[PDB]
Amino acid sequence: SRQEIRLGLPSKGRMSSDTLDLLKDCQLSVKQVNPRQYVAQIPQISNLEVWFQRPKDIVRKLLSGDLDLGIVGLDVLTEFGQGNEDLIVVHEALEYGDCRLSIAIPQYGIFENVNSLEELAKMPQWTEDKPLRVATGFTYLGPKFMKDNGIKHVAFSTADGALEAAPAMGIADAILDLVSSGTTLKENNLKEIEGGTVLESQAALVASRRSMIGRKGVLETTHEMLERLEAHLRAMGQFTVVANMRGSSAEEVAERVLSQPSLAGLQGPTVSPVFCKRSADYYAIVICVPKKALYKSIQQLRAIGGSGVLVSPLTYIFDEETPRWRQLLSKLGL
Amino acid sequence: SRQEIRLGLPSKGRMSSDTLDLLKDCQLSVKQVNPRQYVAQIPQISNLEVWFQRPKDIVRKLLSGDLDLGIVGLDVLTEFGQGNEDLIVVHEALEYGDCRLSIAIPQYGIFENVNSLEELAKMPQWTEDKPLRVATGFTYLGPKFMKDNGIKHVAFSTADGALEAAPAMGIADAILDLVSSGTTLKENNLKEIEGGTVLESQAALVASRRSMIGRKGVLETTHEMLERLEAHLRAMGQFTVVANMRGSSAEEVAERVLSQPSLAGLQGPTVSPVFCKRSADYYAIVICVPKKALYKSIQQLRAIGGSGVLVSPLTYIFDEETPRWRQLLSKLGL
Amino acid sequence: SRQEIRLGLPSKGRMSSDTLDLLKDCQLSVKQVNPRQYVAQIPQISNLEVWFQRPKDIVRKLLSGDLDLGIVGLDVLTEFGQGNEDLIVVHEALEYGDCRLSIAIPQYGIFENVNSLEELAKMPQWTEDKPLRVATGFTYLGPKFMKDNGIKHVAFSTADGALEAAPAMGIADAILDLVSSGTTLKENNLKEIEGGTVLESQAALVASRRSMIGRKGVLETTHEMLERLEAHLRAMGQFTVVANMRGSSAEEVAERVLSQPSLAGLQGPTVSPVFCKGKVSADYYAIVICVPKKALYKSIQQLRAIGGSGVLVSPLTYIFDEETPRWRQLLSKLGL
Amino acid sequence: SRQEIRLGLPSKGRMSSDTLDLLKDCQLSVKQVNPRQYVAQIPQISNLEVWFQRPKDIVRKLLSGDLDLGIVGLDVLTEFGQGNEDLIVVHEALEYGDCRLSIAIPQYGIFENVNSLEELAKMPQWTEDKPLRVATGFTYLGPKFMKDNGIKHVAFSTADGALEAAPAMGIADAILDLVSSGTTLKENNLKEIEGGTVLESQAALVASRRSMIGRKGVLETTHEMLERLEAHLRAMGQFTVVANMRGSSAEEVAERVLSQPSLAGLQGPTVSPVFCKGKVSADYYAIVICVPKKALYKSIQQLRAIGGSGVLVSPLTYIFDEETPRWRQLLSKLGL
Amino acid sequence: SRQEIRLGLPSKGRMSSDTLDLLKDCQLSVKQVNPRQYVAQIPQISNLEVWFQRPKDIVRKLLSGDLDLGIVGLDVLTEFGQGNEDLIVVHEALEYGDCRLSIAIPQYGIFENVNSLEELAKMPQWTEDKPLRVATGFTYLGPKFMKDNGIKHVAFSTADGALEAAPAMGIADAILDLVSSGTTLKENNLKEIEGGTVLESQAALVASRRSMIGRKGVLETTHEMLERLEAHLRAMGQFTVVANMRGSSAEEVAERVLSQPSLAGLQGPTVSPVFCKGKVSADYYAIVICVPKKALYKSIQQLRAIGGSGVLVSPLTYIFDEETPRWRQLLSKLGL
Amino acid sequence: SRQEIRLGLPSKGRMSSDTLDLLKDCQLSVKQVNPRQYVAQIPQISNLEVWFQRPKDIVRKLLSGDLDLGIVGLDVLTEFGQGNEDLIVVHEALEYGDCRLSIAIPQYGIFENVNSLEELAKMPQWTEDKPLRVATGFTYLGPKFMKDNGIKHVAFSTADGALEAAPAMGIADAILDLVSSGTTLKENNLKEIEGGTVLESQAALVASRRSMIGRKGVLETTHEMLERLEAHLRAMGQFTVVANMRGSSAEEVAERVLSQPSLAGLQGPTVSPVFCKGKVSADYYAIVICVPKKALYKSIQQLRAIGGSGVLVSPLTYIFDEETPRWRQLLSKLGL
Ligand SMILES: [Cl-]
Ligand SMILES: [Cl-]
Ligand SMILES: [Cl-]
Ligand SMILES: [Cl-]
Ligand SMILES: [Cl-]
Ligand SMILES: [Cl-]
Repeated sequence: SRQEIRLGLPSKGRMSSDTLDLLKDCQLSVKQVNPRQYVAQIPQISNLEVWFQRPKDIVRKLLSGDLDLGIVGLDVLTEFGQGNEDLIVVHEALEYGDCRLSIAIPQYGIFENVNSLEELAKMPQWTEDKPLRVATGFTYLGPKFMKDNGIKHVAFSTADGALEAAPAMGIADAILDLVSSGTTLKENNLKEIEGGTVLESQAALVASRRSMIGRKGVLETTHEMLERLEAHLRAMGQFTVVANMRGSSAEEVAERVLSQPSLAGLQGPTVSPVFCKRSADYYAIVICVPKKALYKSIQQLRAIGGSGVLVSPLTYIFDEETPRWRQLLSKLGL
Repeated sequence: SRQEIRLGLPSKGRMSSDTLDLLKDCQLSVKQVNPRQYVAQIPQISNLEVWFQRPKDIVRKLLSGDLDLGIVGLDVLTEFGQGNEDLIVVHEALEYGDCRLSIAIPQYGIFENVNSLEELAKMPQWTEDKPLRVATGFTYLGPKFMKDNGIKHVAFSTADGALEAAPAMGIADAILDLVSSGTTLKENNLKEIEGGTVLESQAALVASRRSMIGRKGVLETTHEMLERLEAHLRAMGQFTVVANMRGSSAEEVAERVLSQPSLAGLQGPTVSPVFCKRSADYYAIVICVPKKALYKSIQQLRAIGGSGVLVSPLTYIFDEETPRWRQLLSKLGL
Repeated sequence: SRQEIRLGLPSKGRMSSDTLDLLKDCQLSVKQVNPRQYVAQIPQISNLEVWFQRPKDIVRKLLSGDLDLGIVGLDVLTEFGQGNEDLIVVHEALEYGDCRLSIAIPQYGIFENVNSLEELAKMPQWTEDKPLRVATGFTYLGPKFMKDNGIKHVAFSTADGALEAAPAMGIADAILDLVSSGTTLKENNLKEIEGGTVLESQAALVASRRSMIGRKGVLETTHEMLERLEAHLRAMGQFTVVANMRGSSAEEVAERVLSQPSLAGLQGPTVSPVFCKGKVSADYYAIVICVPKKALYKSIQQLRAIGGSGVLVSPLTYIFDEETPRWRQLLSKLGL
Repeated sequence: SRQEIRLGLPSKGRMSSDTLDLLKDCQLSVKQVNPRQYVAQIPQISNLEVWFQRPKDIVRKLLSGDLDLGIVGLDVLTEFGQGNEDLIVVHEALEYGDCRLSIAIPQYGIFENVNSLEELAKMPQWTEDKPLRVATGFTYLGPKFMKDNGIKHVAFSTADGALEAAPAMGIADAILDLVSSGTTLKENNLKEIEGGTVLESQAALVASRRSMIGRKGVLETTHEMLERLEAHLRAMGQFTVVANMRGSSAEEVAERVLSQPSLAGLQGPTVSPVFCKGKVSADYYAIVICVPKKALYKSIQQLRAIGGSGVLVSPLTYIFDEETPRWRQLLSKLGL
Repeated sequence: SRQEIRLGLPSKGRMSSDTLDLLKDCQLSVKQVNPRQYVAQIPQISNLEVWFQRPKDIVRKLLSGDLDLGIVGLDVLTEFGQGNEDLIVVHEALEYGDCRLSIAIPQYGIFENVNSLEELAKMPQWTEDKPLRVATGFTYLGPKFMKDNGIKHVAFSTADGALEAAPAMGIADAILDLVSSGTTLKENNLKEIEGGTVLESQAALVASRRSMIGRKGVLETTHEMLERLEAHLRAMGQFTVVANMRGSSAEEVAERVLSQPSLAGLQGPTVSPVFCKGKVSADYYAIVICVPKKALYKSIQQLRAIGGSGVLVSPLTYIFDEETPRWRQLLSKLGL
Repeated sequence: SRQEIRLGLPSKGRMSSDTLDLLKDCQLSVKQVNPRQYVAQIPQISNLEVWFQRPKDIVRKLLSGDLDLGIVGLDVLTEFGQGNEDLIVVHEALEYGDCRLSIAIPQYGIFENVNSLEELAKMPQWTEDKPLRVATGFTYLGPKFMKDNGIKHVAFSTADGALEAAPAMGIADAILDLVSSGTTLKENNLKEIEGGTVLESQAALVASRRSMIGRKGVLETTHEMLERLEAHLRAMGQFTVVANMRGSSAEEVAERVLSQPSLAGLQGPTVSPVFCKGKVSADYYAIVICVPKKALYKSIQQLRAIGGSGVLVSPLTYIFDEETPRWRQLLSKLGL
């Protein structure tokens, strides 16, 4: 029917450039013969045509069938997708565009001892006649969230930006809007509440189910992208560690390391001998440790007769088969 | 309920900042006690509350009666206002936001020798079964424009941006979108056509009719706002001129320039005499000429014996009663 | 030793560039042959040599006899000058550098029902044993303000910056610092107090008494600078207005505007005839006045009430008065 | 066989952007439908076609006769024009692109007591065999300059950028190049000398002689262009000044002003009466003259000497003379 | 005389900044005590003086013997060098400064059906009476290119900038100039043609033959520069890969890998056992190859075919080969 | 009293941003919930509370016991700490904030043949009557420096900026100030001299002795901080190198490498066989060592003389020694 595999990418903003940067880091650089046209290509994967588009246009064109793949925030996906079974998240966490969609209410007067959705719902002020008015851009997700949390008496007004104005303006009581830093809303005398968070968004690789099950090339490129993306993301959270351990043999050392359950797993330790002039004073284990627990791991393996540790970076980590690929095939099935 | 008169200003972009620049030039500067909020005041006019909003919501809030006045582009006004007669344009030409909503088609294929709206409506390819597809943001105004120029075989897809893409992407045959500088649509191999323009927009002051009639202070402040805005805008296209004519009296000279009908009128000339000694060589006429016709007016005055001319700037020009104020009272039924 | 008149200008910040802007608007532009040296010149005044320094050092050098004139905030002058009689404020208000030195305390703690400086003095917790701890850069001015307000029980810690966080940090109970934008100290949960303002500051022209009497040309150039500065500052608050009025003579019209006391008190109106054309002459009369910017629209409405038609508003660049009070006041401060 | 009138404008740098700002200020705004082409239009003048070019290409294209008019620095005009009689400076002073082409020599070495052209010319070192080596961009003007002053023993290595290096590098003894700020060559241990500057440049309006005589509308638009530029430029050097004079009559006060010769020379003063009220009398009269900006303060002194009270200074956008002296000079250069 | 070894580096623009970044990436960082001067130095190599010059002055000074080494574009080398045998290209591809000198012609005109240089040479419009006019900065290389392709009906004009104008301006038929991104000449209705590329350029390391042969240190420092540069540039195209193979022995694994000819060319694999968690030991074996970045994914797939499992990719900073063929080729050019 | 551990970090300038960069690279990133406060956290360490402060106030609060740890320059530590023995420098060398406090002297006048501190002392001009006047912000250190080097008659004037002016405006004979780039004082015609440097400075980790001994948590987090920081700083001066050697056996090549004393010491080499091809196996062996960056090329020459060929240089992000010399030094400073 159509020859090329079409990837939609954000066109404007920091979301656009962060996406292009992530792609360059995975050897999926975008190239553009005509810089102020909206068509481009990733040469790494021939037959992959990219189309710069606004996040919701990407969701719209995935549904309408004019795109096969896309990168968008989970906010825009769940709002305009509306739970359509054709939209499949391939990677749910590209580690940018971090924000959450949450409820904000005034600190001020009638809301002062209210720090929970339970306690907000508990108030006597709201029956069907005078309901809890709440301004949002998420005209789909707001209703669904309130129904799903058993609150019947709410009325949503829509605004296309600057929602913080609504409570000061008197046009609503609460709001439902994106937050990432938390700056704006204390400065407009608003506050979040426990269980106010509707979802935590970030950039995601998304695909049409019909596109992937339909054409082998679409399934194959999605697989390549997934692997290249997670290989990059995994590596960004890992170091390779080279520690010098005391011991008579290589295999003796290997055990002591392999005994410690806290000590970081990978595929497994390698151990080669560290020479000196007299022969074989230390043994060099080569493991692969998460950045979060680097110092802990250094401390642990000092207790097990370790000495000099050499931390070096990783570019990529390709696991033989990703849990996400399994999960994706499972999401495709029905 | 509400006590205050409310002016909605654009919150974002060049539109926002140009608006604030204009208001400062007319002694209507906005002052913000809390810069991170959306509330503000214009000190010059007491009881006048400024809410920064998106242009779309300025229109909506004017209709929902949550704003009284607003500054907004005619594109956004006619699109989301939908001709609603509660919305009255007080000033239609604040001289920024200059752009036009017009149709653009490709220039390559079947359109190579199609340079008119009727020329493309004439084409056979478009039928009730497979019609002319046009991508637009202006979901309301497009259909309306096609009807009013007799084009029945048309279908409208929506998009949120990057409409230039759609012909190349093959999701549409033409687009209906804003154009100012005009570069963007050569860069995507598109062209405007004869009579393809739907409207020419710029920033405009508008007012709720229900607010003007039934809320105190609204018609008052609208009058002040209108006179101040116009006084500035008028003065921007004028110079005061002081030219030295040759003659034997003030009234002799006065009659010469007053009998030049091409000469630029103000309310009228003013003569004082220019002194010397060998007493009263030239006579100094002071008129007020449009900037557009300066050098012409200087040549004209040289034909009437004029020598030295001094051009100087004007800050404001207040006519006794503006035609725009008259036209408002006329639109109110008066 | 020295043979040139020296003007100290601020070296750093908005304060520096605001100063340089103001001097350019008054035809006193600073030229600089070596953009990152500290010496410079104002050419419009022969033998005037600029030296860029920190505000603090401008006060020091005025006192030390190394500068003759300086532009400096009143906060800095009073703190580092300490009411020294050699330092005279020539112009107390150049309408930039606006801020105030005021006391701030936490909203949260025991200070919820405390919004007056004597309410703060009233509180029982403080005594010579364990006094009111207060952080400030203004280590001279703080003590003086509270001695002068009869508050004996205070201890002054001294910081050089980031004072808004001393209460959070438990190093002091209140602070004494500058406020201008207003935002910073509500964001650190502090508040201002009634009577807690020590002084209003802004950029000011100061001069050395020793210099004015003792160095040739200083007083002459102080005079010129004062006059140009004030003319510009007065001019920035005025428009020239040309209203067209209805009358059968020049003087008839001149009365109706002069018998309106609400109408602006310039030096006085100028009436001249507006000619017009089958063959007629001289309908309106054009009065020219000099109205404050604040009350423009008011004064337009006033003139329309007495038969006014078209108003043309135009800018003023300088307004030189015959003799400013400030010049007389300076000579009186000098005993001249 | 070209049919439009063609103005060459600098395509690059601050030269380019100052040129466009000047033409905007004179209602000769440049409009460009395709910003990434080099062709453009000035709408105010019908038939006028701008071409953005590098200054030396502007000169080369005026000579080859692909342009009619151009704006370039007198530096590049003189270098590449070479005294060609087809080029005529219509305006030699647009008040931007200010720089001088001059000789710079080392401070440090055998030059410490050499502060003059003749002083360095007289020195015994330089001879037919080993000459005075001079690094320069200006390959035409260097030889011409030093022949015209009489320095036989000189050799001209050419370089096209970064000339201050040449002395320090050893490739030459002196440079000939552009200076403005005077900063750069203190930092490379060099100095200018007396009688060492070849030329003082700024932006200039230049016209082809063949174009003015030969092509329809060139001489006509050169006139318009000159008169609008000159009007703007004159107005930037002037103010209008209105002063209040105590007097009996308006001819009496005029006599007092006109017989002060050092006071400014606008075509002439205007006196109108100032009405005041007592009773509606008309005590003083309002003189309005137009005064050079540099001379504003003296002119106010000079007016207060003649019982002048309060002065209002205000700006001028343009001043058109009846016939600008430059137009008389241009016609003179054309053999009229 | 002169003691020091001199490297010319571009002074201006992006060429300058990219050259300085590359040298920093090779531990050949330039240090500059006086940023306003043109002299500087690289510490890592002793007695090496850096001089910032415009790229054509670099080529000019290499010829005159005032520089020993230089980094410039092959365009400016060939245009100003003119095949001079004193100039030798040591490294012809530093992977920045990429552009191509090519002929461009109109799209519209009569030129729509010519997309080849011989197809425009086939056009019979051009004779000795009225030849093919072509404007260019490259006055030496233009004729020499046209001569060598057999087109004697051409006359060259010279412009120094804004050459895309010359067709629309009417002053020439085609142009010869630099292209990289490709956008600028679409915007002026021009197109390239097949075979019309005169030269593909990039930044190159160049040396004077007289300097290498007859100056102490040059050949030595050239050797070091060449190797440090090429080591960095090679490592930018490579990764190191640590893949886990299923095997019964280390040498069994090594065989399976080396039996793949399509698999990467490291000097060889380094296999080591990977230990496993009751008392189990040593199931996987870890090879380390060194694959090009181009072929990474392919090579992972190739490895997974041979029972490869987890792969770890990590960066290289430098790859020093034993002998660089570029170094051997240099010595060859010195008759050595 | 107070429950958190408190680290002072610079609040303004490059000093502040370079500090936060270093802390980011050592997994000690600062997280600020409220950017417009001066309080912050490092999440990596439990109960650690960052306070942004001016460097002077970090020293002042370390003495007053309101902070436990700080990062400041050694310039600020010795001026404001004044050898106080509660203040202990934990790491003296964070490789940013590089400058030196040193005397500068005019080059022009009586000081032309004065390039030494003793030559300056020796000068007859200075006496108890009229001393050597020297301008400085370092009110404590200047006098102490002069008394330590027996300069008998010296008056010290204070300034808080723009000291380079002080000679030019005749208020001082010399200055004592920070110098980093060294450019600022050629511009203002000053020079440093032999023995001018009072101290060389850079950013340093500093701890309160009472806080280490008395407040538990501190010593533990100091250990952690020191180890992470030095681990980073050491890794910035190393590469890992993987040369491969021709050899018959594995400890044969280990020998030849360990016999070279000039070759890179780490803890020692590792070596594994490199396999390569009817059927051939195990030609050369891959040595892996850890060379300092400054000595990289030297080490590669060295390894080639031992029959080495290919070298693969790669980056290290941290090097953790088992126990650091600076930690031992810290303990011994706690009488331990
Ligand atoms: Cl936020
Ligand atoms: Cl557009
Ligand atoms: Cl503040
Ligand atoms: Cl210069
Ligand atoms: Cl290009
Ligand atoms: Cl410095």
